[PDB]
Amino acid sequence: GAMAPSYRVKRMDIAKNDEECVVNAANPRGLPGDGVCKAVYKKWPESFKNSATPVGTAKTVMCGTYPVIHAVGPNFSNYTESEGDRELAAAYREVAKEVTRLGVNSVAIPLLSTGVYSGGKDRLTQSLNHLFTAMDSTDADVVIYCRDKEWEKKISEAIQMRT
Ligand SMILES: [Cl-]
Ligand SMILES: [Cl-]
Ligand SMILES: [Cl-]
Repeated sequence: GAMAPSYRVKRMDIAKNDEECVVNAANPRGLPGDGVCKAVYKKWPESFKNSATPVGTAKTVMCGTYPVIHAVGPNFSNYTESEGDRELAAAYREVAKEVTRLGVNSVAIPLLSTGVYSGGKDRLTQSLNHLFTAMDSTDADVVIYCRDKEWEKKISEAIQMRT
């Protein structure tokens, strides 16, 4: 574990992370996709060998020795608010199991279901609170990656509210 497990947020491309493993905002089919998924495919294409996995699950594939945890959040265009909420919480619980099994001291994570899978809603608080529910019992340093300036501020405030 990290000596004093922490949460941090950075506004930059998760493909440039400084952590021991990365979480992909994957699609269920292991396709290159859009947004964060396409950035992950450009940096770690080898990790998309047999990465297909269902909604609400995570599947780890190595790129060399570097673990890529493909986490499949629900697309709120297709799911009801109720069933999507359940599957989004489930994907983060599976990320926490994978981070624990790998023995890493740090992980780079994007907010699942906040981009092309948001169904055109602002899901920062919903997605971040399910991230915390899963990751709070882990001892990895967690570094959340975002791209919007206002979201960086809101994520940073939310981390500070609990310290
Ligand atoms: Cl960047
Ligand atoms: Cl998304
Ligand atoms: Cl963002």
